[PDB]
Amino acid sequence: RLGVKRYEGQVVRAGNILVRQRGTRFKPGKNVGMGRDFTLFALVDGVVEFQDRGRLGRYVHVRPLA
Amino acid sequence: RLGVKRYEGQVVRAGNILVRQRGTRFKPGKNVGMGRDFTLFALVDGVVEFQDRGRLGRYVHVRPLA
Amino acid sequence: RLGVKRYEGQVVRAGNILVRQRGTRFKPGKNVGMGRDFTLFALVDGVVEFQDRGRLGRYVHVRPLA
Amino acid sequence: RLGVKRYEGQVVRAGNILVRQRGTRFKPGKNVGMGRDFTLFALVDGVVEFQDRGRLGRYVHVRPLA
Repeated sequence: RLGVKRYEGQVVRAGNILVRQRGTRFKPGKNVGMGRDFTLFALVDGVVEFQDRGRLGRYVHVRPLA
Repeated sequence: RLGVKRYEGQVVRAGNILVRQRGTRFKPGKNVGMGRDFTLFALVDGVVEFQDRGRLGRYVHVRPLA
Repeated sequence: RLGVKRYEGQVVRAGNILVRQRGTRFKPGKNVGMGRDFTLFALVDGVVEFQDRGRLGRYVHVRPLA
Repeated sequence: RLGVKRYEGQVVRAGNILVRQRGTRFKPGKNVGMGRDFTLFALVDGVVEFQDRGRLGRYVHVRPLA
């Protein structure tokens, strides 16, 4: 279905889906890509991190393991 | 480590961890996701709500933010 | 007719029928396949185990033995 | 992918895949054929039946419909 697929601090890998959405509820952050279907995926292995920039929207980042 | 990470009525945002468990000690409720490691996380922003259903399991819900 | 066909912890063999359902009353878990008729069967030889994932559904698994 | 595809007593048609295996995890029983890719399949229309001969191996048979 749609919705968030990862939790704060969860370890992920390249290609890994992070969020499914018809729109841009969540914006691509550092190390995060976005297909045409608005899906958000990890560009590298790391840790999922959510951040709310308020007016700028809700972004999703991936912090490289090392 | 393992254990509940939120309290009754706490205010959580999408992706926040609610419970870290080895098994299905707590069940995913409304607006609550669960990873392969059985981690329960908030699918949307809201209020944490614990519901004991007895033998039917103990649910963890996320009531849509007001 | 329809209904659960095995009990918790029952030892079963590959091919064995586990549950006969019209829909996804139960979902196939580890080592459990699901036919077109939604019938759940053991993919391997092992012990039957039931698991409730709440908002995510109730699964049926087969724990290999030895 | 790999794995047993039918459940005990399931009705299959001629040419239906019964099992997918890399080796001879299961031997071709009555009315059952095996492709070069060890894939078992029903030679006729009938009912799937598993037979565990232990040390002799494991055969998959298809009992003629009628």
